[PDB]
Amino acid sequence: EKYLKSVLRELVTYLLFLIVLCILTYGMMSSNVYYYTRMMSQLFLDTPVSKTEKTNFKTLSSMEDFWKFTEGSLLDGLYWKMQNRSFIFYENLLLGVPRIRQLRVRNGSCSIPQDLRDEIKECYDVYSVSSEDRAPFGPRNGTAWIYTSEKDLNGSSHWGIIATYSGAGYYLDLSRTREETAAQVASLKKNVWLDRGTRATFIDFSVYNANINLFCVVRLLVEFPATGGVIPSWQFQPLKLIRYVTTFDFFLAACEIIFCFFIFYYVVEEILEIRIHKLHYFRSFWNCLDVVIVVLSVVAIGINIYRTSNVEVLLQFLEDQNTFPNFEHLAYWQIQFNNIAAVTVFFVWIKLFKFINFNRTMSQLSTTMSRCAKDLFGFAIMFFIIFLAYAQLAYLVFGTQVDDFSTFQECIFTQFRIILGDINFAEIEEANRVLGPIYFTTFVFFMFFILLNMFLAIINDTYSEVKSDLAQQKAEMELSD
Amino acid sequence: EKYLKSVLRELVTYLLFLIVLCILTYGMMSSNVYYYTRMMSQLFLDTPVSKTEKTNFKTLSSMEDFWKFTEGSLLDGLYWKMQNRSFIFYENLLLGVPRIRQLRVRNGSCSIPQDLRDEIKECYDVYSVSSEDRAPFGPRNGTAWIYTSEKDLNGSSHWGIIATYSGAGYYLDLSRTREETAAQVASLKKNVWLDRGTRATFIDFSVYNANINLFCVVRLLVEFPATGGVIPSWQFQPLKLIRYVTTFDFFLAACEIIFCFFIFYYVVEEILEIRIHKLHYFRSFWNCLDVVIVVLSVVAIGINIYRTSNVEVLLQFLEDQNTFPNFEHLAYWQIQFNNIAAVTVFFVWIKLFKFINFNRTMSQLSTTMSRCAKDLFGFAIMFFIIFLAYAQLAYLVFGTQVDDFSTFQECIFTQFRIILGDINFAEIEEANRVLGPIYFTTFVFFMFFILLNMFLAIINDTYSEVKSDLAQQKAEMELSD
Amino acid sequence: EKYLKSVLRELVTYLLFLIVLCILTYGMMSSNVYYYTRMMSQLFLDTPVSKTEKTNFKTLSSMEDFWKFTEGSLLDGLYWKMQNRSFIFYENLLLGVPRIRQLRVRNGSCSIPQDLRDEIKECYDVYSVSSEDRAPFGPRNGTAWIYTSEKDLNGSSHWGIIATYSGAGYYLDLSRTREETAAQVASLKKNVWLDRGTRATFIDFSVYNANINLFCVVRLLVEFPATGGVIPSWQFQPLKLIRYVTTFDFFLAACEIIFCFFIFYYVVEEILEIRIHKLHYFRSFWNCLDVVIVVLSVVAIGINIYRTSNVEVLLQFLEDQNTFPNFEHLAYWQIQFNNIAAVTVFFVWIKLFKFINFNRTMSQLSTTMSRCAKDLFGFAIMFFIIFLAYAQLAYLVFGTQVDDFSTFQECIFTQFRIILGDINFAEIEEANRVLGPIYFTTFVFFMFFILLNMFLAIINDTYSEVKSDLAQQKAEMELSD
Amino acid sequence: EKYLKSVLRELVTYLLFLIVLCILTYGMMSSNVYYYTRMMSQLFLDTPVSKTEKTNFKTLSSMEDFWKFTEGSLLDGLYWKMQNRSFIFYENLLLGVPRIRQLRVRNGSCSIPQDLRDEIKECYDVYSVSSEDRAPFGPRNGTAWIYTSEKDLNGSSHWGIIATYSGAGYYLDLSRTREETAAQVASLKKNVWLDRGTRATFIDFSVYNANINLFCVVRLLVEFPATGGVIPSWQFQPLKLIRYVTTFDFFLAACEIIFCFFIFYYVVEEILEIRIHKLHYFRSFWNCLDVVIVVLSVVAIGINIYRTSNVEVLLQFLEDQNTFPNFEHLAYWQIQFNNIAAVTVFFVWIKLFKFINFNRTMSQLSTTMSRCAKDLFGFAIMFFIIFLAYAQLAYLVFGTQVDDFSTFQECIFTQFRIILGDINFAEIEEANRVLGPIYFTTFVFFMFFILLNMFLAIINDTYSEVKSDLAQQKAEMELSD
Ligand SMILES: *[C@@H]1O[C@H](CO)[C@@H](O)[C@H](O)[C@H]1NC(C)=O
Ligand SMILES: *[C@@H]1O[C@H](CO)[C@@H](O)[C@H](O)[C@H]1NC(C)=O
Ligand SMILES: *[C@@H]1O[C@H](CO)[C@@H](O)[C@H](O)[C@H]1NC(C)=O
Ligand SMILES: *[C@@H]1O[C@H](CO)[C@@H](O)[C@H](O)[C@H]1NC(C)=O
Ligand SMILES: *[C@@H]1O[C@H](CO)[C@@H](O)[C@H](O)[C@H]1NC(C)=O
Ligand SMILES: *[C@@H]1O[C@H](CO)[C@@H](O)[C@H](O)[C@H]1NC(C)=O
Ligand SMILES: *[C@@H]1O[C@H](CO)[C@@H](O)[C@H](O)[C@H]1NC(C)=O
Ligand SMILES: *[C@@H]1O[C@H](CO)[C@@H](O)[C@H](O)[C@H]1NC(C)=O
Ligand SMILES: [Ca+2]
Repeated sequence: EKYLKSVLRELVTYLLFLIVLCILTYGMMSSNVYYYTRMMSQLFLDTPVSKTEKTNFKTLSSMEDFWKFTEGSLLDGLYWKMQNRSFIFYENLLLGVPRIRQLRVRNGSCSIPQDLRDEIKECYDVYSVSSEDRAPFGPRNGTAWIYTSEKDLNGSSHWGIIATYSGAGYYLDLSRTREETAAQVASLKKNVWLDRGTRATFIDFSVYNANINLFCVVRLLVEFPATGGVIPSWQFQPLKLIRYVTTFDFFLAACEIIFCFFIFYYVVEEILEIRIHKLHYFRSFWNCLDVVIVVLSVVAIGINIYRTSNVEVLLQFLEDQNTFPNFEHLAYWQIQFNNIAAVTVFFVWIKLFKFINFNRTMSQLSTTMSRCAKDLFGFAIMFFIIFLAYAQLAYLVFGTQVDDFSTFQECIFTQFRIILGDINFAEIEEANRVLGPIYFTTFVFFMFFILLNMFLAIINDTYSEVKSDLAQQKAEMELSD
Repeated sequence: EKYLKSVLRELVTYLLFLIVLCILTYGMMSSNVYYYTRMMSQLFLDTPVSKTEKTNFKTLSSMEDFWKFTEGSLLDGLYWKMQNRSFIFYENLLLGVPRIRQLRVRNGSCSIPQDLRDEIKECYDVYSVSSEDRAPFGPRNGTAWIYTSEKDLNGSSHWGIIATYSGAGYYLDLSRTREETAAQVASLKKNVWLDRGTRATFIDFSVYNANINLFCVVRLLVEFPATGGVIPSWQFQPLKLIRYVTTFDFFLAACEIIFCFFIFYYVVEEILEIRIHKLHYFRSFWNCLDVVIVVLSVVAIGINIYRTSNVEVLLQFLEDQNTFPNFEHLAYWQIQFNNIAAVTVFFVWIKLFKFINFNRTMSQLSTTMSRCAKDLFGFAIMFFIIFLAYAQLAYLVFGTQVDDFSTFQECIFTQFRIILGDINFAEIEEANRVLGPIYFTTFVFFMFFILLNMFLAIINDTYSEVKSDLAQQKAEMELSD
Repeated sequence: EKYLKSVLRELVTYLLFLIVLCILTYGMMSSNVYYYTRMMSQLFLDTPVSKTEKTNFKTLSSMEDFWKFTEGSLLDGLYWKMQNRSFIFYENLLLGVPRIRQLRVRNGSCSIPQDLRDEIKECYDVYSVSSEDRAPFGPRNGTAWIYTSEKDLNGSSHWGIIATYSGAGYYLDLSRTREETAAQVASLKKNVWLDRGTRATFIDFSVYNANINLFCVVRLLVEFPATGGVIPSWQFQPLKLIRYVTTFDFFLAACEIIFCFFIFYYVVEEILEIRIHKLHYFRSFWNCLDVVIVVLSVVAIGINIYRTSNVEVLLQFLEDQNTFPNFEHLAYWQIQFNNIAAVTVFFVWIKLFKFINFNRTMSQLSTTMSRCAKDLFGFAIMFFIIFLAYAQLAYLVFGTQVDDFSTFQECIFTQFRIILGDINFAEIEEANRVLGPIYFTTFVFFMFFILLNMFLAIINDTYSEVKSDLAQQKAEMELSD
Repeated sequence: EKYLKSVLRELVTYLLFLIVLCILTYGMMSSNVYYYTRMMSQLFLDTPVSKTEKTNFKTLSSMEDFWKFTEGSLLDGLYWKMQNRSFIFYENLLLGVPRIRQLRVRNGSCSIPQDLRDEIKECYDVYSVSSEDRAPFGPRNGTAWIYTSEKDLNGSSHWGIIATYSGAGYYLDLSRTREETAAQVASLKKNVWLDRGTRATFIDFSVYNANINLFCVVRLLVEFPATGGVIPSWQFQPLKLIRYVTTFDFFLAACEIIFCFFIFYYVVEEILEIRIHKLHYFRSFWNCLDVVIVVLSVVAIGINIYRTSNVEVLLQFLEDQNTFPNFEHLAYWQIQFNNIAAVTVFFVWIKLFKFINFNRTMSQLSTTMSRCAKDLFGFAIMFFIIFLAYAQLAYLVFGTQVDDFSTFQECIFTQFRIILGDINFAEIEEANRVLGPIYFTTFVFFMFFILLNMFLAIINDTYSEVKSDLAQQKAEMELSD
């Protein structure tokens, strides 16, 4: 009668905590941010490069296509001549200027083998910090032709497709009108700004939508591999820097204050329960889950105080509309805060299973799932050993031919897709006509037919044992009377 | 011997009821209505906008594409010059005129934040009834430039993609020939009829096929979001307003009279069974299903009497062939009647399980499925809590990047597709390269490998218990003799 | 010791029967007939209609596209001017001429409703034999403008997409060169040969490949619905009429004689076993399967004697190379013989399970699968009632919008694909935004989560009962000694 | 206490063996070889053939498209004019010249049937060694018009799509510049080099990337079937011939020496264990797996010594840069070595299950999987008989229409895809509208609903029996005390 009142107290606390958190994650995701990013993407990615071409930005193939993109579709997308400054789609203001930036490697950064020194003169290693070019090159008479260090253009290390590109390099800020920017890009193409030593080219800009009040930090990364070619990549990230403007935003700030108070409450409660039991605490499952929730929530509050709410670059940009707004770090911490927020909300919803042990069937199901975690963990070890064995088989066979097996983690995720049934078997069968079939049939027969059913066998036998033990307990208590 | 005759009586009633209902749902769905809507769709949606373009109506991107559509493909589709008035595909008569209609919002309907009042002048809020513009604008000298209320153009609230658009706005009826309509559309484009304040544009028309006798109420909705862009949408809805023309339609009207008599019979029978048992009635499953069937059938008869069979607008249109036929409400109640009819037919076919308890194995299967509904309901609660937890995780992570996770219900239905195996993992892995993988692998491992098999464990143990209890009952009755 | 010798006798008979049959079905399917049909298909279907168009034959939309096809891509495909008569791909001889044929309906074959008699003048019913036009029309001065009955052009009823088109109609044989055929097709287009009354247009021709010795009977059917539009369809069917040419074909004819002797043997054996047991014969499973095999094999021998080996039209064609070879019936009986042959081979391979009851585990598995057929049949009845209930729900909801739910059998097969995981959920969710989701989630939850696992529960309990009964039998026989 | 030290000894040996092997298979697969092959593929395959065409190399249709490819896209891809010799993508050196090669068949190599000898003059059999043309033809004044035997151009038998093409034929080495090569190809097209007798055309070349130090042996095979048409095929194979250049490659050679020492150790250990037990050795499972690993590793060491490390053709090429480097055999043994390496790594990871029998639950799972292999083998026999029966049904029905059922093994792998849920049901349903549906529904109902669940039933009953036998053993040992 007192434990039920305790569960009532920590339930009427927790449901208010969950309502506050699902209000915050209704205020974060504004209702149609998706259409903003898909209109920006279908403007800059999906449009054809020129009238005489059919390549997108998504399917670039060589470096001349990249010059046609920077001269053509990018300048038709950035500079909408208003029916001054350009409003993209006649709504989205282009903040300041876009910035193009290059990352180079040194000549002779690798090593040509001995018998081929007569033919091939120059080599260029795969991109690294040790291989990076610091020398000025070309006409040397501008910022685009002189190296600039990472701590002098306020950048950060971007994690691209095939490397981790640093924030330094050879930046050139563009201009406010289409004619000045086209003249600067033609001056870069004429003096050869992208040669054999280029390994990455960033195009950074930032737009602002005043209708729904969202920034958008576009980053278009083109990676030139050492193998020759072009790997395009993009990143559209909707910031929200100016909070206080609407009544609902004051409501969200009040819910932020209330959320900080709730996390203070739960941290103090878990410390008071850890002051009693020294280590009779992590031996349960719900106290460890409360540890995970309060650690992720303290990290979320630390990100939202120390990093995201630090709009020095916004007010510093709003003193002159002719520079480049450094919205890189705000977008990076917005991504980190979205990941921490989503994982915190997921474990808060998982925490609800302390409070639906109300019925007898719910107790049977919870006891069943708690008595099979040991044996499912052991079979998860065996299953993942055989699964990573097939993943390394597939990476050694198909790692040079198939997109779905290009890196090792992509081999793992391709095998989860093959288990579910999302196959592109045509490229596997034309990549290797012998082990393609043998890999595929043995992976279907020894996972989806045999090893998949073993998790299910463990769950069957555990559930039958739990139901029979409870029924036999009650039958013994009835035949003892 | 009397209960078997009672089951025989309520079986020879019910099978005639099912034959009447499957005759009605053979007369409703005429055999090839689908090709009529796909030829109308491949005329108006899938055709390229002009000769120099490759955009459809399905893939519009900006507002100039919409003007090229209204000037180009729409007028090549509506006005087939007959080898007067235009027969679409030389079969389908274009009833009257098409109507284009605009929904606007007021200038300054939102609020520009403080530090950006110097740069950005005007804002336009997301569409609502409070934000809607009522002021006349432009040249103000026609119906296209003056607001018209919802109750004065006989419209209704359309439920579009991103809002619930009202029926009011700035309508312009077009004309009978291609030249007059092209002149009116050029007069709209020249005087700027779609500006920054437009939030929706409807294009409504209605065709009639006299060969198979079906109307078709085309509604082409273009939504201009507050973010800038174009979301196209369409709705093709085959009415059938003139019933009595063929012998089979007199047969269908006779089956409608017979169906109303059967529903009178079943309602009186359920009231006579509810007059005996006051509440020893909903404690079963088949009486509650009869309640659901007679409620849905009374609602279907009410829709077919009070709403769908109300062709005042048809006979009112047939006094002058130069106006716009308001076929909005007939199409809306035809959609409602199709949903009620389909759900009524589904629960009538589910009702058949009163009458296939004839064999002993059928009794074993029915007792098995009736003894596991409690435990499958409890595990459905636990499964749906973990499932909605993953859906909110996916909505917070991918809700700004991926089409399949744009809204919350689309996150739920995308997760059902991931469980079945209909994945587009490329866009998930390029949206977020860390939690894309972690979300996907933990959702596969903790649903398709573990929580999916628990429903199956419940069904295994319940079926084994039921078969063993019946076999042990008969063995005890054999060893008692 | 005598039953084992009997099984040895009927095993060394049967394995020779299976080797003969898998030699016949290695001789029937020649090793690369597929590339012959895909080169004919990618010549006539996948090529663009003209240089200024992008439509295939597969994606025709209107009647002017069909005239551009008959004037353009068909005459560039049929008449390869040899580097006389035309060798398609410089290998495949075009036998004789192609024949184009039209099927019409009468004016006023339906009924215009009362209030619309002032506007719409003429109607044309959906195609049937009662609706068919017999009147001569147009200039009336040729075979293309005069009706010809089915028994006077040797045709047969084609089973198209939306009707069952008869063999009669308005045929026009084309000519041997491209210029004469283009002149005849231009004379058809100028005098308007396809008007509002056309319901089907066949294009029949036949090519012969002398390298691998195969005929190919191309039939291109364009169906013009009553709704207006074009439904294209095709049929490529590789005959083989001249048998005796290679040594392997004499070997195949010897295997045909040996197969007729084996079927004589099995029919006499089953009659001798039915003369003993009057009805203690169909009470087993393998005697009924032998009945199915000998009935299908007698039907296969009857088709191969009375119908397929009847090359009167081939030798009758080889007296003049300027007519049309009636290869319709030979292609139809070749399709029927391929279906009978494939089903006979499937049940012959199923018959092999009389002879792998050799081990004790094989006896356990066979007894298990024979003791669960009754209960799986009962649950197959319940499962198919709920499955057809969902299929009729989906046909009433989506039967006017979605290709995958166009007809009722396509609804059934689309639901099997949804169970496996081959979904196009985008068109379902844009067809109906309320019952699309509700139908999809309830079909996943009440099939793939609940009713799918019940077959598995039946198989689990039956296998556990069979293994425990055999183990308990041997334990009782060991504890009785 | 001594067996645990023995397991410790053969575990600290084996984990070092696994670390050495996963270092070798990190050095083999360089981190981004995939982007090198996809840039070569998107240069030579995915580019359009000319400016006025839309065909790739992947979708060739006839022989004039192949001449437009050899004159157009191939010469725009091979000969990048450097901003001498051509650097492809300004990085990849084109080694020497490309070689085009033709395989022909004789006139009259087949047999025209009797009644058609008047019409068709010449036939050409399907390609074989007996059918191959050895006669000189055309102008006869060069290497392109005179037969050259397989042992005089150092080729080997290529295993193409529809045949096994020999290494001989009519080769023509091209030249170093685009003008000379275009002149030679125009001289081949003008004098008709590809006629009716051509059955295959190889285009072989080899590029070298000095940045990441990889060769790439491009082979473009176009197969002209006897049916007329073009089947394109390609093969991109990244060699690595010059080993010693980097510090990591010296580390890899040291790991190769260490791997040869480990395989010497394991072979001597297995021979010492086979000298004790004569045949009490293959009766276990881990000794047979060690046999498989040491046989595959001795074969891998034999391939890497006797075949792959035999760079006579490289140093022989580096004496003159104007010939053709025979990199055929090095690419073939690199493919064989990748397959042997991947399968050896897979069975090494499978060998790890000797050493995770540490816990009691792991012992339960291993005993469970070892007691069900007999019954899963018996049901795998029954399942594969029914599965190959359906595969032969599908090959006889769909083997002339559908790509996914073209050959018999493709029917098997298409059925595994149908079981997982990767269906293209549209082409099956338009190939055969009766047995397409009946085959598909009976294959879903009698595999995914019934026979799939029987493996699972075997695993359920075996796991329940094993857990109950161990629990009953411990309960009997507790009730015996
Ligand atoms: C590149 O480096 C090579 C040697 O490392 C040198 O011979 C060559 O002149 C250099 N070229 C340029 C453009 O720096
Ligand atoms: C120096 O910079 C100017 C831009 O102001 C540019 O036009 C010029 O080309 C540069 N000098 C050389 C030698 O390229
Ligand atoms: C729009 O509103 C702003 C302030 O709300 C005003 O300054 C501006 O003049 C208005 N423009 C138009 C075109 O109404
Ligand atoms: C007034 O309406 C007419 C249409 O009759 C239109 O042509 C004209 O442009 C309108 N007036 C102005 C000032 O736009
Ligand atoms: C078609 O039939 C209608 C009435 O059935 C008639 O008035 C009309 O003249 C006919 N037209 C032709 C072309 O036969
Ligand atoms: C009569 O047939 C000829 C073909 O020989 C055709 O050219 C002509 O057009 C036909 N007559 C009429 C009046 O169309
Ligand atoms: C091909 O062979 C046939 C008979 O086999 C012969 O009549 C014909 O002249 C030959 N043609 C050529 C070009 O060799
Ligand atoms: C002989 O070879 C030359 C190439 O040097 C070629 O141009 C010529 O066409 C050949 N002779 C004949 C008769 O084709
Ligand atoms: Ca699946």
